[PDB]
Amino acid sequence: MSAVALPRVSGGHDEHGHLEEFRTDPIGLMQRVRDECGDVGTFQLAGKQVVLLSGSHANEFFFRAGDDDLDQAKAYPFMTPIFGEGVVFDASPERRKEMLHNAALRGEQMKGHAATIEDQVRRMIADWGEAGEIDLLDFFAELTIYTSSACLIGKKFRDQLDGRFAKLYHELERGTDPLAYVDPYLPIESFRRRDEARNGLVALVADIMNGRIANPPTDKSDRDMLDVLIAVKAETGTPRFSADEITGMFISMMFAGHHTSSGTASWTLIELMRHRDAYAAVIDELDELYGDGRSVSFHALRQIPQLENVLKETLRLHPPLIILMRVAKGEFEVQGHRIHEGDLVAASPAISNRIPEDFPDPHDFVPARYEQPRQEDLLNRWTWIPFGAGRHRCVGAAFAIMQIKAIFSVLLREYEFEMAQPPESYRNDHSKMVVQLAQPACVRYRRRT
Ligand code: HEM
Ligand SMILES: c1ccc(-c2cnc[nH]2)cc1
Repeated sequence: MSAVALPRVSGGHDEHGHLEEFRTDPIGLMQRVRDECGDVGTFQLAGKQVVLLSGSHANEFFFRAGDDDLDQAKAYPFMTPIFGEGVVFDASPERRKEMLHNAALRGEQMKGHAATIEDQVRRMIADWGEAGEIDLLDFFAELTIYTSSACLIGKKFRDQLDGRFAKLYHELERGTDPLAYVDPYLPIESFRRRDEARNGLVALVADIMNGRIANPPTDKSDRDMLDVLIAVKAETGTPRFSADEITGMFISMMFAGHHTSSGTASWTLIELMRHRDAYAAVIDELDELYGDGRSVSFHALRQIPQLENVLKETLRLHPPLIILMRVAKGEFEVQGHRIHEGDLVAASPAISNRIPEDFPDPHDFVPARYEQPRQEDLLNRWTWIPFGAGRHRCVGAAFAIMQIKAIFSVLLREYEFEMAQPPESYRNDHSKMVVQLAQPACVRYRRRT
């Protein structure tokens, strides 16, 4: 005969099975898989079967699985066109990923990054005046382009960037419609805007490169990563790297941290405004903490409990990545259910972070869950997964947390924020593999004191 069918969730009778629903309501769909199927259930994503695992036992299998068992490498095909075919530092598949963020993520670099991040925020709110309104996506998306580029590539580089880079990068991120699992190069409008956006980014970098070659003045110093790549010559004296190759690398370096930090910063603010009591606790803590006269570069690397717990709760309720993917490289049994090589295996932070048994009143904002006595994040090692877990746990976790600390250490002490629309109107756009805060997301601010 053949192989036993795995539990399959209801619906999925559209052109690409469950793909359409995954686009309009991925969380509702993934939740229905768990409700109907249990810890192991499936849904059809175009021609691919997704084995969605949930619960502590199945998640453990998922996160502890080695690269040889559940391959993460080709589990996110929507990234292929974004990163590009460009090749700067040719090395192993694991090497390439390391080179992207390892250097800048060094602990010894953290202090500097916090100072850089503080500078980026003050610069971003420099023209805010006494009072006004902003849109969280516009503000945070752009801000994080500045923090990401300045920290990962260099300050000199960020100083040559402006809103254009952010607008284009945003289009890049929107070029991740689920249809990417069919083919990331399909004749889709979003995919075309993606390719065009990328081309626009390459052009912005080419302009910078040209500008630097013509006029490189300064104290003959401050030379950043772009300067080094520009100066690299091939054996004949010709520049070795094109603007595309360089841009492709820069894009790759700041991608992971951009959509995540932008959305997480937005939701942190949203949850603080939604819960004035937590907001007030954070302010008191911030004013009291910085009362020692130490800098953000000092405090952002150290304990700021109230804010951190708000952040953790914000991440539990609004995990930037609502689904994690792998490609099975063999057969494995998980609770009597068999996974076959070629199967897309997934885990969902969106779903797992709200399992009723692991997180009392999973739908409520309770930063106290992470307080010393409770520590629900640490106790549920396989289900509190905003940063994933196991072998592929987010290597940028420390940086991201420090960044949030740094950003709000400035924002919450300079301005007071209030929602300019109904608290329930703030929502995410889950139509793309890369979750983005949906607009409008209007917020009012006013100088404190
Ligand atoms: C609070 C914001 C962030 C969240 C919620 C987050 C979340 C995650 C999650 C859930 C994973 C696991 C993916 C998988 O299992 O396939 C992951 C992986 C990863 N993240 Fe993040 N991340 C954040 C920020 C960052 C930043 C800022 C960087 C770069 C400095 C980064 C770099 C990475 C890398 C390189 C991996 C792959 C690790 C590996 O496969 O070994 N992340 N992240
Ligand atoms: C595809 C897979 C993972 C990521 C990511 C990791 N950390 C933040 N985003 C972004 C795209």
